[PDB]
Amino acid sequence: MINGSKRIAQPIRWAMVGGGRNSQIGYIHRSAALRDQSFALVAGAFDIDPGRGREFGVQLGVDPQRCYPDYRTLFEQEARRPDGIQAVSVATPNGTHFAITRAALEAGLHVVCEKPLCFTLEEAETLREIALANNRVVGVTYGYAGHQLIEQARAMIADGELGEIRMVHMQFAHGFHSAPVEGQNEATKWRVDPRLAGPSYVLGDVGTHPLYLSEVMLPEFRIKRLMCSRQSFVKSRAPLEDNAYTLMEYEGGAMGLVWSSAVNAGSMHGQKIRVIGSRASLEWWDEHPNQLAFEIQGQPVQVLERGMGYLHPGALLDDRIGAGHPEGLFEAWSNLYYRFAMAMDATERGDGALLAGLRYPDIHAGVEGVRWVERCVQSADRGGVWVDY
Amino acid sequence: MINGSKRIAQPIRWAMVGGGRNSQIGYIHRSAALRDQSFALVAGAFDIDPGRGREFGVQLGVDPQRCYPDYRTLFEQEARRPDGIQAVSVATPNGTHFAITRAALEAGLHVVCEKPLCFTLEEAETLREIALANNRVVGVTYGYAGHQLIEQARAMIADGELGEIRMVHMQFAHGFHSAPVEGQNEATKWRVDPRLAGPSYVLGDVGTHPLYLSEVMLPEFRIKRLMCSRQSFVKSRAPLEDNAYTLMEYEGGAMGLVWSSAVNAGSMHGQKIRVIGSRASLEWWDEHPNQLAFEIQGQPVQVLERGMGYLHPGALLDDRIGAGHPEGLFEAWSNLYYRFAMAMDATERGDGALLAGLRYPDIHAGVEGVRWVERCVQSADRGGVWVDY
Amino acid sequence: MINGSKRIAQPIRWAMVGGGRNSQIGYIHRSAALRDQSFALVAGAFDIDPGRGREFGVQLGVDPQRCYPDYRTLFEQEARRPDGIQAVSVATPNGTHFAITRAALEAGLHVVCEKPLCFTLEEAETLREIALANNRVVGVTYGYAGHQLIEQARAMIADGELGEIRMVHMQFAHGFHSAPVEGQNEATKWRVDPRLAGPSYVLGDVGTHPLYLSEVMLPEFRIKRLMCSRQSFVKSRAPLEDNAYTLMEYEGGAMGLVWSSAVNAGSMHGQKIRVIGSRASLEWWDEHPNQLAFEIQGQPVQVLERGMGYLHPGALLDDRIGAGHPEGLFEAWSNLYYRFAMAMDATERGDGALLAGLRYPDIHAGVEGVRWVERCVQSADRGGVWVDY
Amino acid sequence: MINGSKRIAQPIRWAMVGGGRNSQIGYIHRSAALRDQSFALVAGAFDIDPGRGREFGVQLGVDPQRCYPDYRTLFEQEARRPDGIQAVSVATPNGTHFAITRAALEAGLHVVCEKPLCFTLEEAETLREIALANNRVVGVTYGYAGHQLIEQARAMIADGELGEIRMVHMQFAHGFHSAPVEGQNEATKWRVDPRLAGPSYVLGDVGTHPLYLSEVMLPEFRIKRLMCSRQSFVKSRAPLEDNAYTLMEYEGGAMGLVWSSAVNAGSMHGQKIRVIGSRASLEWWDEHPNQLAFEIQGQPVQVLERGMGYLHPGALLDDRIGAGHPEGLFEAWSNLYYRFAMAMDATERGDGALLAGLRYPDIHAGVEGVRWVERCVQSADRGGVWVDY
Ligand SMILES: NC(=O)c1ccc[n+]([C@@H]2O[C@H](COP(=O)([O-])OP(=O)(O)OC[C@H]3O[C@@H](n4cnc5c(N)ncnc54)[C@H](O)[C@@H]3O)[C@@H](O)[C@H]2O)c1
Ligand SMILES: NC(=O)c1ccc[n+]([C@@H]2O[C@H](COP(=O)([O-])OP(=O)(O)OC[C@H]3O[C@@H](n4cnc5c(N)ncnc54)[C@H](O)[C@@H]3O)[C@@H](O)[C@H]2O)c1
Ligand SMILES: NC(=O)c1ccc[n+]([C@@H]2O[C@H](COP(=O)([O-])OP(=O)(O)OC[C@H]3O[C@@H](n4cnc5c(N)ncnc54)[C@H](O)[C@@H]3O)[C@@H](O)[C@H]2O)c1
Ligand SMILES: NC(=O)c1ccc[n+]([C@@H]2O[C@H](COP(=O)([O-])OP(=O)(O)OC[C@H]3O[C@@H](n4cnc5c(N)ncnc54)[C@H](O)[C@@H]3O)[C@@H](O)[C@H]2O)c1
Repeated sequence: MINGSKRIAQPIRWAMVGGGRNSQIGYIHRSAALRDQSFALVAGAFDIDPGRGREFGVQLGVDPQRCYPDYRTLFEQEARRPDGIQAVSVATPNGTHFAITRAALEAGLHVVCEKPLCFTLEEAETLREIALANNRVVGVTYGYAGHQLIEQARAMIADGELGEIRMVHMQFAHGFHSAPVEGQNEATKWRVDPRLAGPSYVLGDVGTHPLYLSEVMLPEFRIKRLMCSRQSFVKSRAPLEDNAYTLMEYEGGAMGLVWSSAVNAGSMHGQKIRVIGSRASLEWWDEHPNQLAFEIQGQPVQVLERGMGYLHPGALLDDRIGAGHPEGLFEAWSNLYYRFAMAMDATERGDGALLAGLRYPDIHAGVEGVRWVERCVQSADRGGVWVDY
Repeated sequence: MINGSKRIAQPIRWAMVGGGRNSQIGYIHRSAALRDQSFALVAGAFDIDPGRGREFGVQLGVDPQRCYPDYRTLFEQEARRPDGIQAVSVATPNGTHFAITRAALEAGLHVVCEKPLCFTLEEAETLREIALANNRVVGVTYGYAGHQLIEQARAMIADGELGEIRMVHMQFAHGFHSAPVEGQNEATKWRVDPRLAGPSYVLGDVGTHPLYLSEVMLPEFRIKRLMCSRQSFVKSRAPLEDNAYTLMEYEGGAMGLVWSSAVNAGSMHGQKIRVIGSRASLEWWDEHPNQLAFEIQGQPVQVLERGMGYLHPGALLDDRIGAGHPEGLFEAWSNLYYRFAMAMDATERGDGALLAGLRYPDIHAGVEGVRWVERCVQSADRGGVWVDY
Repeated sequence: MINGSKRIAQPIRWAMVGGGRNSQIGYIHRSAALRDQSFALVAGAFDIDPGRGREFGVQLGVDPQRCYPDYRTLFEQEARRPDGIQAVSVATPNGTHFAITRAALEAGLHVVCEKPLCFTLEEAETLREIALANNRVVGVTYGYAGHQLIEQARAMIADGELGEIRMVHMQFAHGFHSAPVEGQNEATKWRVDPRLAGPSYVLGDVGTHPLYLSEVMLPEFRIKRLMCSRQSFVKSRAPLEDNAYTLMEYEGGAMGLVWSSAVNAGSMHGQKIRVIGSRASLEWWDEHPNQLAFEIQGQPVQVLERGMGYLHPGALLDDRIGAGHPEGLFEAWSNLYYRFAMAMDATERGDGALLAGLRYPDIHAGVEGVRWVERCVQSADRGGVWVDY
Repeated sequence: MINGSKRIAQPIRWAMVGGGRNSQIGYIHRSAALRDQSFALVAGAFDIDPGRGREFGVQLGVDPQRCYPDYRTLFEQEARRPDGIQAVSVATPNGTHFAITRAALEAGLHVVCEKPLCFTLEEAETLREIALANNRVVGVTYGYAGHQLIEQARAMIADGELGEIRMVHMQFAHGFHSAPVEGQNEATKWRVDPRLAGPSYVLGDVGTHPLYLSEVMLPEFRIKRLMCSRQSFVKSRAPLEDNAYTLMEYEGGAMGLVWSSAVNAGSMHGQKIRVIGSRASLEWWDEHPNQLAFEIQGQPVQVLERGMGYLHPGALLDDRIGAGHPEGLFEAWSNLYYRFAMAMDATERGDGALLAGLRYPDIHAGVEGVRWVERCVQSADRGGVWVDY
C-alpha cells in the first residue's frame, strides 16, 4: 500500500520543457511527478510562445525568473544556482526529444522523455550511450505499464500459469482521427507531419504502448522477424499511416500481432493485450485497467481485481486505496514517477542494491520502441514483406 | 414474424448422409430442417457403421428399410419410389463431400452440403458446373448467416451508415484444441488428417465462417491480394494449422484481417466480425448473436437488439419471438433451412421471381470458401508472402 | 446430449386452445412440442375468431375438420375418435385458463397450461384436486426453468458451494410498457383489464418467472412473510400494477426481493436472479442464458458456461450442441416439453420410477405462482404491510 | 479541462485529524487536497497513538512540532501562529466527528468532515447551526459525487431527457464482510461497535453514498415516507445491520429503493444508481465511473463516455485528460477538494457570487445523510413499517 510517506529524503528539483497551457500531456506529468513528495516543480521552458510559457509557469506557482524561454537557457541558468534543477521532463513534440534529451544529459541532468525517444535507431543508440556515460536515469512515459495488473500478468507468465507462450495479440485502435481533425487540432496536426513527427504516425504514437506492455510481461522474448502493412485512410497523411498491421515471429516460434489505428471509428481507446499460452490466456484493456481476464482452457474464465490478496506481492505494492475503488491512469503514471525519483536519488547516493531492484520504463525501453517503429516502416515501405529484426 | 405456417405446399422429402448417433452436427441439421414443415426425414445413410446407422435411423422414426448402408444405395433405391427423397443433407467428414454431392446432383437431387464443399478449387468449380447443369439448389451450412442482425449489418452498410468501408476484422478463435484432444476425440482426430480433412485445419474449419459473414455484409467487395502465416502449435498436426493470420487487400484499398484459431486457450468460441467505416463501425459476436454494436465516431456507442422496430425490415422477417427473448444458433440454422426448402420447391415449380429474391449461402458461397482456403495455404506454404487472389 | 432420438414410443396426440395466427406465445409452444417427436399437432381451437382459427390450423397442417370453434367441441369431438388427442396446451388469455384446464382434466386429458393457472388460490386448489383425482399431468410454461444452468445453480446450492443462503434477489423489469401501448396492442390491452387478466398485471405476468427459478434453486425454502408495494405509473392501468417491490422473509432468516416491472424504460427484458450465500453468490440473466456468474468472496469471479465438463451432470443432459454455440429460449422450452411428454407417457404406462425422477414445472408450481400473486395483492391493497404467507 | 493552474492565490493552510499511517482513508484525503495547489499540509493530529502520529507526520513532510497529540492542542497551538491552519479534514472514526467538527468550527476553522457528520439528527442540526453562525464551509466526502458523469446525469434529468421520473434504484452492496473479518481488521471492528460507529453499520457506511448521488441528480425530490428492513447475517454484529432494504415514496409518486450490504459475497463494490423515467433510464456503476448508460425506451441503448463533446458543459469542466484515458476515484475526490478550497477562499474574500455558483457536498448534505439513517433505523426497529420522513 502507498500512504504518501516520502520514499527519498527531499523531492527531486524538477523542470518541464513543453507541457504548457494548451498541451494534452503536460498535466499528467505534473500530477504524477508532484504526488507523494517525489518531485518539486521549480523551473520550466513550458511553451514555444515564451510569454505564454511564463504566464502559465506563474499559474503553476513557478518563480517567473525560472520560467525560461528555451531548454538551453533553462539548463545553463539553473546550473548557476545551488538550488538548480536535478531532473527535467521533456513533453515537447517528437522532433525536439533528441536535442533536448541530449543537452539535458550532457548538462548532468536526469531525464523523463516523452515517447518516442527520437525518430531514428542511430539517434536512439547515441542518446543511450550519452545517458550511460553521464550516469543519468532516463525514464520513458510508457504510462500504462504503471498499472498494478501488468506486474500481476508478468508474475503469472514467469510462474508458468499460462503454460508455454504461443501468441501475443496487441492493439491500440481508437477512432478519434477517422476524420481529418488535423484541420482544427494542433496536437493531431504535428503528428501527421514527418518533419515534426518523424517516419510514422500510429506505429510510434499508439502501437509502441501495448508493445512495451508485452516487453514487461515477456522480458526474455526476442522478435526474430516482422512484417508491417500500413495505410493512410485519410489520404492527406501519406506517407504517415493512420492504420497498421504488424505480424511478428518471436525466437522459439511464438507469434505476435499489433493492430495500430487512429481510424477505428467508434473506439474510445481500444488498447488491449492478450497473451495466449498452451494452458491459459490473460487479457488486459486500458479502459478498464483494474481487471485482468485469466482464462484457463477447460475451466471457468476468471477476472483478477486490483488490490485482492490472491495477487502476486509485486502487484499489491502500489495500491493507494482498497480493492473495488477504481484507480486510473493517473495512479499508473504516479507509480512510474515515484520509481523515476527513487532511481535518480539512488544514482546520486550510489545505492546500487536499490537501483538493481527498481523496474521502470528506461532508456533501453525507449531504444526498443524506436527500433520496432523503424523496422515496421522498413517492411511497410517494401510492400509489407518479412524483415530480420 | 414466423408463426410456423407452411411456406411450401408439402415438406421436401429428405435424407441425411452422415449426422449419425455420435456426430457433432447431425442434430442441428434435423432440428432446423424438420422445423415449420420445411423437410420430412424419410430416409438416410446415417453412419459409416451401417448397423449403428439403422439403429439410429429407427430412433429418428425412419423406416428401417429406408436406412441404407451408403449414399449410392440411398440415391438408387429412393429413385425407384414415387415417395423417394427430393433432397439430401451431407454431414459426413470433409473428404467425402465432393463424391456424395456430385452423385446426389447427377441423381437429380437438391443438396445441403456441410462446409467445406471440397478440398480443391478445381473440384469446387466441377461441383458448381454439375449443380447448374442439373438445375439443383446446393445450400451450404454457413449457419451463423441465419442470425437476423447479419441482414441488419448488410442493410446498414448498403445505406452508407458506416461511411466508406476501410477495414473488415474477422476472427474465429476458440481454445478447445489447445491440448492434443485428437487422442480421445474422433471429430478432432479426422480434422487434423490431411487425407480426410484436406489442405488446412482452422482456415477451413472456422476461418471461413466470419469470411462468409463479411461476404453477406459486403457483397460487392473483391479480394485483390492476401497473405497467410499459419502455425501448428500442437506440432503433431503439421502441416495442418491450428492458428492462422490472413491479411487481405480489397479492390478500392480497404483491408481485411482473419484470425483463425483452435488454440486460443480459454476462448469458448470467439467468432467476431467488426466492419470499420470512415463514419462508424459495427461489430457482431456469435456467442451473443441477438446484439449488434453500432459505434458512430464522436457519438455514444449503441447496441442494436434483435426484434426491435428501428431495425431494417429484412432483419425483422425471421423473428420467432418478441425482442428481449434470446434466440440462438438453432434459429439461425432454421432461417437458412426454410430458405433452402423454398428455393428447392421454387426450382421444381419454375417460380423464377421467388428464386431471384431468396438470399442464402449457396453453391457460389461454397466455391469462394474453398478458393480462400486454397489461396491462404498457397501463401502460407511460400512463407506468408502476398499472392494474387 | 440430445440427438433427436425418440424418448417415448409415439408422439403424444396433441391440440392447442389459443396460440392462433396473431398470438405472441402460440409459436414457441408448437416449436418446443413438435421438436424431437414429443407431440404431434392433430387438432386445435386456435382462435376466438373460429374462421381465422381454421384458416391458421390448415396452414399449420391440421385437418380442417379437426380445427374446432371452441375447447368444449374440441374435447367432445376428439373423444369420439380412436386417434383423438391425449393432451392439450392452453395458450388463451388468463381469464379462460381455469375453465379450459378444468374441462380438459375432467375429459381425461393431460394439460400444459400457460401461466398463470388462474386468478385465485381457491380456483388453483380446485384445479390441483381435479388434476390429481383424474391422474393427469399439468405442465406450466415457466419456460426459463428449461435452461441447463438453472439445474447447475440448483446443484451448486444443494452441494453447499454458496455456504448458508442469506438473500435471493429477483427481477423481471422490462420497459416495453413505459408508454400506454394498450391503445394499439391487443396482447397488452387484455393484460391491464382485471376482468380478463385478474388481480395483478406485472406480479403475475413477469414477477412469477424469477420466483419460480428461486423455487427450482432453493426447493426446501419456505416464505414466512412478505410485503408488496405496487404502483400504476401509467395511471389508466389502476388498480393493476406496472411496477412492484416484493420483500420476503424465508423460514430460517434469509431475505427475498422481487422487482416486477413493465416500465423499466430501456430494459429489453432484465430477468435476473442472484442467490447470495455466506461463501459465494451466483447470478443468472435470461438475455444471456448460457452463462452463470459464480462469485466466491475473496476469489476471482468466475463465469460458468453451458456445455462444459466442469458442470454438474444434470446440467449437461439437455445440451443439443457443443459449448460455445449459443442455445436460446426455444431450447429451454423444448427441454420442458420433452419432459411433459415423458411424464404423460409414463402416467399412461404406470411407470412410477420414471415419473418420480422427472423434474418439471407442474400443477404444484402453478398453485404457488397464484398463491404468491394473491398474497402480494393482499399486502399492496393494505398499503404494503407484512402479511403471513 | 484542468491543467493544474491555481484556482486560489495560495493553498489553504491545512491539517488532518486522523488519517494516520495505518488508516484506510487518510491517503485519498491528502492525494486530493494537495493536488493542484488547493491545500498545504502544515500540521496534524494524525493518530490515537501520538508517537506514531508524529513519526508518520514527519514522513508526510510535516514539522514534528506541528504534529500535535490531539485536535484540541492542534487548534489551540495553531491559533497562536500567523501561519496557523485555516482548515482541517476530520478522518477519525465516526464517534469523534461531532466533537472534533464542533471544536474546529468554534475555533473559526473550515472543515472537511468524513461521512457521517455524526450519530443523531439532533447533533447534525446543532453542528449545522454552529457552522452557519461561524460562517464556515463544511465539506463532506461523498467522494463519488466528484465523477463528471454524475453532473451529466443531473443535467440530462433537469432537461427532461428521461421524461417524468418514476423510480430511483440505488445499491452499495459489496461482499468484503461476508465473514466476521472484525476479528483481524481494526477498520471493520470499530464499524460494528454502536459505541464507536453509532446506530447503524451498512446504512450509514455505504447506503448514504448512492443516496447522496440521487440528491445531486434529483435536487428537488423530497422523500415523503420510507420503510427499512435490516439484518445482521453475521449475528455478532446485532443490533448493527450488514444488509438492509430501504423502500421510499417521494412526493409526486416516484419510488426509491436502496440496497445496503457488506455481505453480497463476490461483489467488489457494487455501487450503482439507476434513474428510471417515463421516456428513458440512466445507470451509473462506481467500478466503471467513466461510462453512463442512457437507455431511451424503443431505441438502441447508449453509453455516454467521460470527456466527449456531446456531454453537458458542466460535465466537461473537470476533465484532467482526454476521453478514453480512464480517470478514477482520486480524480472524483480531487474535484470535490478544489471546490472545497475555492469555497473556503471565497468565504474569506466575501466573494458571494462565486460561493453561490459552487456545488459540492456540504453541511446540508451531511445533515440529510444522518436524517436518512436515523429514519431507516426507526422503521427497522419497529419491524420494517412505513414512517413519515
Ligand atoms: N501516453 C503517453 O505517454 C503520451 C500521450 C500523449 C502525448 N505523448 C507525447 O508527449 C509529447 C507531447 O505531446 P502532446 O500531445 O502533449 O503535444 P501538444 O502539441 O499538445 O503539446 C506541445 C507542448 O509543448 C510546447 N512546446 C513546443 N515546442 C516547444 C519547445 N521547443 N520548447 C518548449 N515548449 C515547446 C507547446 O507550446 C505545448 O505546450 C509528444 O512526444 C507525444 O508523443 C505521450
Ligand atoms: N457450423 C457448421 O456448419 C459446422 C460445424 C461442425 C461441423 N461441420 C461440418 O460437418 C461435417 C461433419 O462434422 P462433424 O463434426 O459432425 O463430424 P463427426 O465425425 O462428429 O460426424 C461424422 C458422422 O458421419 C458419419 N459418417 C462418416 N462417414 C460416413 C459415410 N461415408 N457415409 C455415411 N455416414 C458417414 C459418422 O458415422 C458420423 O455419424 C464436416 O464437414 C464438418 O466440417 C459444420
Ligand atoms: N413465458 C411465458 O410462459 C409466457 C409469455 C407470454 C405469454 N404467456 C401466457 O400465454 C397466454 C396467452 O398470451 P399471449 O401473449 O400469447 O396472448 P395473445 O393475446 O397474444 O394471444 C391470445 C390467443 O388466444 C386466442 N384466443 C382467445 N380467446 C380464445 C378462446 N376462448 N378460445 C380459443 N382461442 C382463443 C386468440 O385468438 C389468440 O390467438 C397468457 O396466459 C399469457 O400470460 C406466457
Ligand atoms: N468514501 C468515503 O468517504 C469513506 C471511505 C472510508 C472511510 N470513510 C470514513 O472515514 C473515517 C475513518 O475511516 P477509516 O476507514 O479510514 O478508519 P481507520 O480505522 O482505518 O482509521 C482511523 C484513523 O484515525 C486515527 N485516530 C483514531 N482516533 C483518533 C483521534 N481521537 N485523534 C486522532 N486520530 C485518531 C487512527 O489512529 C487511524 O489513523 C470514518 O468516519 C469512515 O466512515 C469514508
